[PDB]
Amino acid sequence: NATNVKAMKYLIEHYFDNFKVDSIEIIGSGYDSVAYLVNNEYIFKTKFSTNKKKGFAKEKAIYNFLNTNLETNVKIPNIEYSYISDELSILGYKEIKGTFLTPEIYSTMSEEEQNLLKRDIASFLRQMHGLDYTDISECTIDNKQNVLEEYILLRETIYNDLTDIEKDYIESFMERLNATTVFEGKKCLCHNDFSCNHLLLDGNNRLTGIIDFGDSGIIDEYCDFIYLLEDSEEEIGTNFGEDILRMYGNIDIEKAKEYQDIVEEYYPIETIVYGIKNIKQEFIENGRKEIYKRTYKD
Ligand SMILES: Nc1nc2c(ncn2[C@@H]2O[C@H](COP(=O)(O)OP(=O)(O)NP(=O)(O)O)[C@@H](O)[C@H]2O)c(=O)[nH]1
Ligand SMILES: [Cl-]
Ligand SMILES: [Mg+2]
Ligand SMILES: [Mg+2]
Repeated sequence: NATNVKAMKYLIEHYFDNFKVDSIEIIGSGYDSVAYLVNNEYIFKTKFSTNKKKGFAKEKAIYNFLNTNLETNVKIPNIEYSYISDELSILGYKEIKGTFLTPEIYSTMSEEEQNLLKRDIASFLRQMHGLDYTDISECTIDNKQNVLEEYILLRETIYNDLTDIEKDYIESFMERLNATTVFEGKKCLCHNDFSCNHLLLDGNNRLTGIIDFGDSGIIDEYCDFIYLLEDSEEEIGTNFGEDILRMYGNIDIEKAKEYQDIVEEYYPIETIVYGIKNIKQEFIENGRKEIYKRTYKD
């Protein structure tokens, strides 16, 4: 813990000339990124070399586009420091203060408080999805086409060594992908990782901030409801997403649910593909095991 911090302190002070680190601690870890709280005031997100190049470039472009075009009281990161290179990227911004939404917290809220939070979310998503995205048009994401490409990569690498059960899970997913219509609707700018661990509450349990637009892009409108609709320990629950969808309006709820159910089915495959691309056997294994867990359930 002590050593990472020292290296990152050095790099921050090196790349940002007059920035002085008086304190620094790890506040979070993705699987190939790390976030630090610095001087109790700044978040610094960092990343070394990864399969997905230009990641922090797009993320930065999005923050800039949003800070310029959103009219909202909800805070999002506003980038003050950035360094972007193949081998190393860093984004720094002032920490948004607040408490992350969790299921526990939600359950202590009154019905009215829950309603106002749902309205706040719906409104934010309505405003973001409504933006003219011409100026960020480079940030397009085609999930269907991405999946097809990932399937081809599988075929070119490990597919032949998979078991029949594994192959059947994959082929049955591809058949569903080919039959669905859920990619043919409205495209817009989406947060695209819109889970409750990215949502911040103020002291009245109202939505005060949103973080981690690191996967954001122009993509299906349905994308931003995938976690709101999720039934799991980490998310609030399907009814929460449903109510938010009704407040948001003008969207086919059944298709939103189909979209979520398809993304969830893909997860073990997505995991395997991550392992292949990053030469991390442990992910390949975990994804394959998960296919068995899902196959044997019910
Ligand atoms: N309170 C607060 N916490 C933050 C803020 N920015 C980041 N964090 C904390 O740091 C964690 C990492 O932030 P995030 O942008 O989610 O990074 P990521 O998921 O790890 N990595 P990537 O986005 O590269 O996949 C968050 O889960 C959260 O705990 C902020 O502005 N305010
Ligand atoms: Cl394996
Ligand atoms: Mg995150
Ligand atoms: Mg992220």
